[PDB]
Amino acid sequence: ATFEIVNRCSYTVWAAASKGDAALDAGGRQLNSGESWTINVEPGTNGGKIWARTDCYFDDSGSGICKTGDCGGLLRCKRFGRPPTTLAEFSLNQYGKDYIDISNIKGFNVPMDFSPTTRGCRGVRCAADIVGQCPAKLKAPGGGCNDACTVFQTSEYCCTTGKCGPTEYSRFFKRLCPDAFSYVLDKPTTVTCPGSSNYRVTFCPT
Ligand code: NA
Ligand code: NA
Ligand code: NA
Ligand code: NA
Ligand code: NA
Repeated sequence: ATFEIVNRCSYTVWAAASKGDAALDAGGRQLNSGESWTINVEPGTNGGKIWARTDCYFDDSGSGICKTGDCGGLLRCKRFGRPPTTLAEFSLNQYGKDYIDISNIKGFNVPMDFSPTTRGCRGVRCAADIVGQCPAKLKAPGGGCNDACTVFQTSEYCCTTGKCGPTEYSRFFKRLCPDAFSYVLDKPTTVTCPGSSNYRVTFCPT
């Protein structure tokens, strides 16, 4: 399946793509303002994610650091990124269908739209100014708006036991972005698409 990743932000981002234990395609690449990078994701990929990283430096071997979304200091991500990270999430060819969503469970760094480029289903978007409106206690000094599990490490925010409810913090993310997951047990905003659809992830869509 193809995913076109487009940076409409005014600043450079380093895109990343991983399924947690391996890179998807090359795993990461720099996108200057306006640039597009198309990756190929194997059919059947379960639990894949795409995100933006900000304020990165990499040496000529591909090793360095980013202030949001860093994946073990690699340009070409093999693992998931360090919060805060707005997440485009997907599982492909699961009993004939694809499933997509956007999640704020690991915080928010960059606004995003995640839409199919083929027929049969709708896209989802979280493009509100979550960083600007972020509650004081969730602001990350390194940049972005952390989720409450990252900040406070409680069973209630991290849903450790699989029993948890909404919180003042989760309701902030849900108010600004109703169509994204705000906590682990949120009422799902997953979209079902035809199996083998293709997609576009756009950073700073508005
Ligand atoms: Na992101
Ligand atoms: Na969603
Ligand atoms: Na997230
Ligand atoms: Na909530
Ligand atoms: Na898009």
